[PDB]
Amino acid sequence: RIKKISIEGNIAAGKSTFVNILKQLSEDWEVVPEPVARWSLTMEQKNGGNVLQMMYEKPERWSFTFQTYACLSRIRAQLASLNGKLKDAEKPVLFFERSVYSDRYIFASNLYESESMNETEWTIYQDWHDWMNNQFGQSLELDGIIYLQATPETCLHRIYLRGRNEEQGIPLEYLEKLHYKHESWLLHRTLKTNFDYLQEVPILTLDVNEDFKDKYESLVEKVKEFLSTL
Amino acid sequence: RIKKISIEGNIAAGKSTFVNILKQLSEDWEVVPEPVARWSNLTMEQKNGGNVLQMMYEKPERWSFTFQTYACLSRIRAQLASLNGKLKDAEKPVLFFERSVYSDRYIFASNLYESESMNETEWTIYQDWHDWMNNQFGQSLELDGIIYLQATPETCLHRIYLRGRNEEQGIPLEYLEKLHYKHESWLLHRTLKTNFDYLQEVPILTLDVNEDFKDKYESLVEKVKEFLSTL
Ligand SMILES: CCCc1sc(-c2ccc(OC)c(OCCO)c2)nc1CSc1nc(N)cc(N)n1
Ligand SMILES: CCCc1sc(-c2ccc(OC)c(OCCO)c2)nc1CSc1nc(N)cc(N)n1
Ligand SMILES: O=c1ccn([C@@H]2O[C@H](COP(=O)(O)OP(=O)(O)O)[C@@H](O)[C@H]2O)c(=O)[nH]1
Ligand SMILES: O=c1ccn([C@@H]2O[C@H](COP(=O)(O)OP(=O)(O)O)[C@@H](O)[C@H]2O)c(=O)[nH]1
Repeated sequence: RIKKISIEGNIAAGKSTFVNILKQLSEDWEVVPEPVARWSLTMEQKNGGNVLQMMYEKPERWSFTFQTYACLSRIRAQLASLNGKLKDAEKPVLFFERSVYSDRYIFASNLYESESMNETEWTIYQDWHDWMNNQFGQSLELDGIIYLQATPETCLHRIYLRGRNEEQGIPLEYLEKLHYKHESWLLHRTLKTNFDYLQEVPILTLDVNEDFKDKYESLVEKVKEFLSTL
Repeated sequence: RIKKISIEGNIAAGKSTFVNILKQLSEDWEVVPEPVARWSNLTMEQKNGGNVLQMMYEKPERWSFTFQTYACLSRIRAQLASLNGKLKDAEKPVLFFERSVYSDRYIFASNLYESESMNETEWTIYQDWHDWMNNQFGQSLELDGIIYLQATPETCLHRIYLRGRNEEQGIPLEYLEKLHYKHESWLLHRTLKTNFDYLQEVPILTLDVNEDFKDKYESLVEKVKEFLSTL
């Protein structure tokens, strides 16, 4: 009964920003932030922190392990949020900061294509993904995708603005690549997924090139109309 | 009503041989071969497993964690499948698992980590994942008992020569030796800590299988039926 909406977009595009905004605006709207974001006390933070640093230094060694733990943490986190909150809500919405589909068809895919995962790992991961989402992940099924579309330069600049030590070393080239896989999934609908229902999930796309922190009403007005057509 | 019983033992201790003898005594009795045994010679799984298997042999410190997660997923999937697929009609169903998810973690994944083939982060992520999932199933795969085929590492070493697999012909004696202690500790001395609540009180049948039993197995089988009636 809770409506499940993935916010999707490139690194430093503004999702944490958009989703922080939205949640304040109705007691029937809650967010599930992205595990990876929290990694940059708990054993998951601890595990998260190490594997992310590991990943930065040697991605062709750590990428399969990193993608495995990121997806798992997300599945877990979305469940915690779902089976917990919003049970007394009139019009409940959970906004996910990315989805298990980003995990795979953006990030993991890019790492296969860029040779930081070899073929065995990628098909091991794909097998792990196809089946972890079917055993325990079926209640996570999205009612909508919201795509926060923004330039690779926007993001580099926005990376700088946030000032995460490790991210400043991230270059335009990767952002371009990551920028490139989103468009193919969310705009053209070029992507065959192993999850057919995604063929029918309605998408909304939102231009976040312009700063929106003092000026998001048109942005939130667009979401509001989306939600009532789902 | 399905009873789930795990058959545990070192490399070449006699698990499959025994299980194949057990499957034939009872229309009521079924078996789940362990998948790394099947890769230990094909589907998409069998493709990945042969590949990941050979890579583990080539360089364990790089592939342990990858091998471990995939072996256990592949085990859990075939074991969920039997419970849903096998033995539907039978009046007293018993499913014999060739090894278990506890042997994945507390014998093999633990030992690779002790042998420094997985780091703390590889180990703690493995364990986290092993729980989340093996708490998700709430009693479905949980064991009713266990049968430990007991051999000396020395018997085990011979048996690999008989079995004849090229790619297994260098497993050294000391490798078989650490796994022995892990079995011995876990299932005979019962000194191994595990995080699984019911498993401290899981009944355990120890059979010495050092003597060739291919053509002389009746007495073993009597302990199994004997053991099975207590459940
Ligand atoms: C946001 C920090 C996560 C990182 S770190 C990283 C990285 C760092 C350094 C790299 O080069 C040395 C690198 O190159 C990839 C090599 O092909 C990737 N990529 C990533 C993106 S992969 C990813 N997968 C997810 N599933 C989720 C998520 N947020 N990110
Ligand atoms: C017998 C084929 C499976 C293999 S291969 C292997 C191995 C191979 C080469 C190695 O280095 C040369 C190796 O070194 C570990 C040294 O401490 C282990 N260990 C194993 C046992 S780990 C295992 N984990 C499971 N979960 C299941 C299972 N049957 N085996
Ligand atoms: O319209 C915007 C959206 C975001 N930001 C800034 O861009 C950086 C990255 O934003 P966010 O943390 O939302 O990135 P994401 O969650 O997409 O990785 C942050 O320091 C924000 O303060 C901004 O200046 N204008
Ligand atoms: O009583 C026995 C038991 C086993 N074996 C042989 O020893 C090898 C090891 O058996 P198996 O593969 O069943 O052991 P597992 O690894 O399954 O425990 C095989 O070639 C068996 O044919 C034997 O000669 N006599």
